[PDB]
Amino acid sequence: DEAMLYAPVEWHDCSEGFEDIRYEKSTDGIAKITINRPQVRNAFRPLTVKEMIQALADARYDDNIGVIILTGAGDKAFCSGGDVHHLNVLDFQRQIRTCPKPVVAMVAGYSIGGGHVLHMMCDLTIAADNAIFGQTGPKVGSFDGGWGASYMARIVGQKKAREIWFLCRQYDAKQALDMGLVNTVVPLADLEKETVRWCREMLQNSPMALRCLKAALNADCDGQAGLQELAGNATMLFYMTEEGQEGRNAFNQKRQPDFSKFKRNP
Amino acid sequence: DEAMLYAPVEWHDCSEGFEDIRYEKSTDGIAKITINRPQVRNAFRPLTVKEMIQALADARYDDNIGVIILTGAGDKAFCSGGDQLNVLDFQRQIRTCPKPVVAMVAGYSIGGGHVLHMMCDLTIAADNAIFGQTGPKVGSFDGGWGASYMARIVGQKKAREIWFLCRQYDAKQALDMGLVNTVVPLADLEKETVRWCREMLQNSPMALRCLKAALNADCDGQAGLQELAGNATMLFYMTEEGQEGRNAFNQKRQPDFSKFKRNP
Amino acid sequence: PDEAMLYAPVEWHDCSEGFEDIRYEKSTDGIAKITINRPQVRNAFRPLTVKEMIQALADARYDDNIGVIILTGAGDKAFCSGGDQKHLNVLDFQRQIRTCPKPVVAMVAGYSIGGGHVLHMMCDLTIAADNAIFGQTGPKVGSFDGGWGASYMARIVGQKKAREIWFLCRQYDAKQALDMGLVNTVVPLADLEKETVRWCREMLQNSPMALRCLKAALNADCDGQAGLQELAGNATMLFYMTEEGQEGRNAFNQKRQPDFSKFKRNP
Amino acid sequence: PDEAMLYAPVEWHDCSEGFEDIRYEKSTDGIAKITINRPQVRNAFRPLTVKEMIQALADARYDDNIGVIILTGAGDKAFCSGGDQKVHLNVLDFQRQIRTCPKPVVAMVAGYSIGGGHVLHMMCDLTIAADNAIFGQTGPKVGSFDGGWGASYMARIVGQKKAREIWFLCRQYDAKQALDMGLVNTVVPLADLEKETVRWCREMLQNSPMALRCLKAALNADCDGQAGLQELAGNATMLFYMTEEGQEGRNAFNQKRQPDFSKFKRNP
Amino acid sequence: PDEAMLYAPVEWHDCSEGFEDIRYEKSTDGIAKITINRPQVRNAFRPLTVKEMIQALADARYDDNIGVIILTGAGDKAFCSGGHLNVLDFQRQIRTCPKPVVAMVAGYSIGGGHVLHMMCDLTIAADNAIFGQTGPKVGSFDGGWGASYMARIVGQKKAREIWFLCRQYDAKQALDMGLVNTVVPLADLEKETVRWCREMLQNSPMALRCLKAALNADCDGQAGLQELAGNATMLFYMTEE
Amino acid sequence: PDEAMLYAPVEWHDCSEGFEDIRYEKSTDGIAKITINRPQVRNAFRPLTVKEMIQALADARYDDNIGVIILTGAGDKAFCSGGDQLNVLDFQRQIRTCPKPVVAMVAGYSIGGGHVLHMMCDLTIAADNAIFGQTGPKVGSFDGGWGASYMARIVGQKKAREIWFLCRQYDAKQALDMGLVNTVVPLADLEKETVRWCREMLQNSPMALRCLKAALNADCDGQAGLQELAGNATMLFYMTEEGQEGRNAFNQKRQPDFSKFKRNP
Ligand SMILES: [Cl-]
Ligand SMILES: [Cl-]
Ligand SMILES: [Cl-]
Ligand SMILES: [Cl-]
Ligand SMILES: [Cl-]
Repeated sequence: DEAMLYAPVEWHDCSEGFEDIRYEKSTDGIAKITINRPQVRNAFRPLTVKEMIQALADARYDDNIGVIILTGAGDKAFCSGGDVHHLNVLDFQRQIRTCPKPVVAMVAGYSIGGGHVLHMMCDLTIAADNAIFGQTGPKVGSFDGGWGASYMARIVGQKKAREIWFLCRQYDAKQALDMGLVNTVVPLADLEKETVRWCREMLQNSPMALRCLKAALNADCDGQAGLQELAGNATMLFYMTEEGQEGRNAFNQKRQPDFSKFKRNP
Repeated sequence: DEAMLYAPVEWHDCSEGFEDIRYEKSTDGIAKITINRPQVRNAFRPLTVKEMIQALADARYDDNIGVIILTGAGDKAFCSGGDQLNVLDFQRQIRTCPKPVVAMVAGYSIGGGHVLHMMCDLTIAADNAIFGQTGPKVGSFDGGWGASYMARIVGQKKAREIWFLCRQYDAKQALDMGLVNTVVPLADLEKETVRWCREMLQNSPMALRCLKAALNADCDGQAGLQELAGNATMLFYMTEEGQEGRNAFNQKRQPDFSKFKRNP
Repeated sequence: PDEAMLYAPVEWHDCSEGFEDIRYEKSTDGIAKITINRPQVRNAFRPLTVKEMIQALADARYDDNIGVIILTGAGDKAFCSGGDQKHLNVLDFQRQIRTCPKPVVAMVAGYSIGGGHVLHMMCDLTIAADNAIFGQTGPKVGSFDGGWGASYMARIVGQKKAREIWFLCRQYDAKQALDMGLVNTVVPLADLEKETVRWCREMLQNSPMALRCLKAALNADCDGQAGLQELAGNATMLFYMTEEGQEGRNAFNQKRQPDFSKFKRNP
Repeated sequence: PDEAMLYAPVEWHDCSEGFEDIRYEKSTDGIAKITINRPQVRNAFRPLTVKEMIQALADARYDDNIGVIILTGAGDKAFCSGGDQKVHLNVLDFQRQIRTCPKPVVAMVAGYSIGGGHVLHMMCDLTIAADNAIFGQTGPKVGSFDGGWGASYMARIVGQKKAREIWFLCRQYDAKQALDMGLVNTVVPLADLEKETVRWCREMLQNSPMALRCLKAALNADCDGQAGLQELAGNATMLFYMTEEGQEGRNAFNQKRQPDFSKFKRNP
Repeated sequence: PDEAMLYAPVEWHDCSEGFEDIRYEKSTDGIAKITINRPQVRNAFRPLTVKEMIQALADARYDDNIGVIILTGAGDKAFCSGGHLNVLDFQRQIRTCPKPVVAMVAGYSIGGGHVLHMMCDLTIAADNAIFGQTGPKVGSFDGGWGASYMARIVGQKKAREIWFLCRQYDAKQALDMGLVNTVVPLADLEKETVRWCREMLQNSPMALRCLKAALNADCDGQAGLQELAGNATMLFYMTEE
Repeated sequence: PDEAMLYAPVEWHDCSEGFEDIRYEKSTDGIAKITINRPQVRNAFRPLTVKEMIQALADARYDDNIGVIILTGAGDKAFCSGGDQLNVLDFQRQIRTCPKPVVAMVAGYSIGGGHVLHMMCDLTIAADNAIFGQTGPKVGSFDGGWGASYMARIVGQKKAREIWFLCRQYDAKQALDMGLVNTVVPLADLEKETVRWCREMLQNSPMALRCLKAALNADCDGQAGLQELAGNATMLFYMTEEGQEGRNAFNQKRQPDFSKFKRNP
């Protein structure tokens, strides 16, 4: 029901100690990480990355948080790229990837360079009608050949991925939507309103199912590292079953686990 | 020529012994498996899956059948999912079937029913078709082909949206994201599906099975290699060099491969 | 588990009714044994043999009292010498062994050759008698198995040995097979079933759910999305056995919207 | 966007000497153009054509003045209509050569790109299509198939549903259909085909050639398993040689001493 | 190089401040050693132990004086006998650490403790080392790197045997199946381990990280590509272009 | 395969014309031998050497009388000690996609780039004096391509990391025990045994061998492997009736008619 989904959002500030970002949590379980350097179009420097890593780790471990929003301060930029070590954004990438909660990129204005890869790493992207996308690597002597390349191809296909990287053009919201680069385009004024609705729709669903599916979708891409995530959830599920608990109920008691009492399914 | 492609279809019933499905065969080589529980929007129960497996196995082994259509009875549902895990076997069976399998979708293709249409090689959708998953809404998920293979169809952003929110999508939305192959008016659903089937029936069945195996091989690792190499082995038996081994068994001697060219 | 239990006698009960080419037996303690029974032709399989093995394996899969399957050949001279020299449904049998959620053990005496060699490789484990002989013959007789027979063989013995085995088609004795990691152990011929049964019993003492998940996980390193289907399929099954997994179905029995808000959102 | 420079006239120099089936030209600003020149048979390739295209592509690859390659067909009616029916599977070698070419390869498509000719445009990094371009496979209609990059890689472009449709039915698709499914990068009026193609080439020419080759290798690496890793790691090895730490090994030869890596930072 | 250098005494400096479950030490010549220090429970890890190992490993990663990490257990009887699920984080961290990590194994490496040694790039085993999984025996499993990556070490037949039966394997059995890199007498365990570390320390650290990433890339799909391309990007920055 | 045939003398014919760095020879019974001929520098390759090996291998590939290729070094002391102190990557691809078995015949040193070359060969026959290992990290270099990943598919991940990270040397027995080479023979019998192995493969179906080589590469090479494997499937298809119906329908004017062919399960 739209009334619930479009209800006002009550944000509580958790930004204490952060210089480059704001970090907020809603009552209903949304964490928002906001890059707060609009003076440089929300470009990240190594400190920014360190803070985002801290905030994301906090959101991950907070049982009241079910969904994370990543965004930039103001209306003009999500993140315009690189401005605690030089390439620690790779760590942040892996952390978004393996976060068992959906991460949503909320994009107004520029999502460019390293900043473009960040939105792609997020599970979903909600774009304002003023959003601008693209890579800049080859123009400025750099490249992201990791998830920035391969994973981009799993989103827009190999022809578009080569075009995006090789020419380093800019793409508006409609172009991004048509190639499947973003999930939806909404008027700028409604950007948070629609993003929050999408978040709430996910919050109504099973968090265990979401994490299993996220791991399964990563598993199509990440080889054994994906298997680690998917199997890791299987192991966790197993512990919540009787057969899984029989080991712990037994083996502590130096006796012996007895699995004979369990069905051997087809 | 359209007159051939849009010619009437002569269906013969082969439904004997089936409770949940109809199974029919056309003269020109199309097998049609129809989920027949419209009273529950064509949801499958385990018996339904067992029968579909039987019908598909039959269609696979019938040398007169070149293409299979999977569909639901009536206009309101293709399949609305599991009834409120042998469907995994049915999935693998659709996957490794050496003949093209076409999902013919009217109304709802939802949940386990949505995965079934995705598993089919092609999907022909009526303008009233509705698509989506429900797993996370009802405490379940398909993290197998229902996730990874979905991503190979619509891309990772859309796949995550479809699974994480569990919304419904109409025919046009499905077409735009590449989830279905075409959208036709409901009244023409079988007419157009049959035309697509006939177009494939005019082509080389060996070529089709090799290509199907090759396309699965981009997804299914060694299991895909088993399919692809399996066809290679079959092709090899149909060649002179491949027959020299068997003929050497007959003539009570050693095979002699020296008489064969060693190509670049 | 104590040797007295592991080496206790075995009581096979016949379930071979209607089978021409195979014997099919089940033990009280949960072992199913499928025995190719054409020792006159060194246990070569013909299409009927494959059809019967498929039936027996499907039966063992669906029997909740069965935890482990043994695949073997009648007599001491051959496990299986390949396809009958006198269509390709053995590929179906391969996929069936692969996706069987219970451990399948190849018990090999004498020849495991050609299609018969691929069969033992497909099995999760191989217990070999000291008289066992292994190898491929494809290139010698105008054929090949480039599926699991090639790729999966490489995942067992490595790419150099896999190329040697296929390209030359030599034979390898039990010790050579053991040294290259092709079989799990070598035992005297007289103790073949005794030791095989012990290995089966050791697995039977363990969690069947853990075994199926691990089997699926190990296949997943090889079988791309087909492996993900197996692994995720177990995850789905596990999920149904949890409270959160049941809430969906209970919201149906009790006629209400599901409420997942009452569940923890773990890290 | 300096359209003045992106739409400046192109100065082509002929390098076709000794070629029977193709034209081969190079521009002053670094574009090589390989043109299949058999328009009487809709630019179908025979084995000689493939051999010549392989030679021309190898030349373009080794020419440091060349940054981008255009692959196209003579005239307006066909890019390439496939293998010559009236006649070597050496087109597979050409495929692998396009794939591993460390420079962007651009398919410039007018009229028919069909069969083997359709796979060729797909192998190219980008495809610029005229509004009259026609696409599709024919394998299953004429007892053949491309189950290699023609299948798997097609799927990485248009998705698995469309890939199966394209192969199983062997229909033809017009430029707009190709664009909508992501099969080509852009559709332009026929009269502007080379003008726009050259603009795209020049935009790439303005960028770092090392970055382009690394990215091309990285994108292939999502598809080509260890063969992809060979390309990607190969560029890493090349980059390493251009660094001080990479040169210390070679210099420890020149000054006759053991290499000393202790003087280098051990980064996180 | 020369054995006198490789077998020279090792000067350890303690960096264990604030740790309850582990010792953490650094040598002058660039080796960091993380020691699980719960020998009473055969060096089993609890969640705190994992948290501390994660901290120590992050520290070693960011210390430019450190070229190689040793992971080991206190005493002679156990490397680690096994076990919220934060050990998965530790696994990824060992995996993506751009410096070689060496498991130095005395006595038991079992269960989760067995997976940890496998995750390390190399394993130096004492003649008394014992290896194996226990998952299926105690209602658990590691179907991630504990399964697939194990297969990439010992082959699919042995990996299935190890997991399905959950037996124990002695040092010689582990060596024969390629599970460990070498077996040395217990009394020489650290001496030989330190030698292996010093041999790596003599080599190019950039080469080592690129190779480690390349070897992971054969296993880890796009995550492996991220590591490998990441190094390429880093190299690119060090060039004129 | 009776030993008298397998151990019969080998009649080599020289085809080295125009080569500076290599010898290239062919036997009557279908073996091509490429020999790196710079024993003064332990058979290290320089770019010219690679160019010549590429030419010789391309020739062997296109010679229908050749079924198997031996790659080796002149003398007894070295197979190849690596790059001379990047076209070798092309030579690697070329060994990889050569539809005929390539056998590394290794005496003495196979080191660095020279160690990767033996690994790329389908099989390796090693003399009891053979020495193996990488040197990259010692001399500021690395091979992170097939030199890494494919090495792991041979000896496993633990041994691969050891070989690369430490850059030690390994003798024949160590190489055999880790599965790095296929067999170790006395130095004096190196060619005798290598030729036997070649002859054993020469007795087998060359189509089967190329399909299997492609299938084994396919476990490693993603879509590039699929290209090889499907390429053979396409070739096989052309040799069948159903495959020829397309071509026969063009050269007879008509539409192809596939209805007359069975639709197998
Ligand atoms: Cl010609
Ligand atoms: Cl604690
Ligand atoms: Cl405490
Ligand atoms: Cl392996
Ligand atoms: Cl791979």
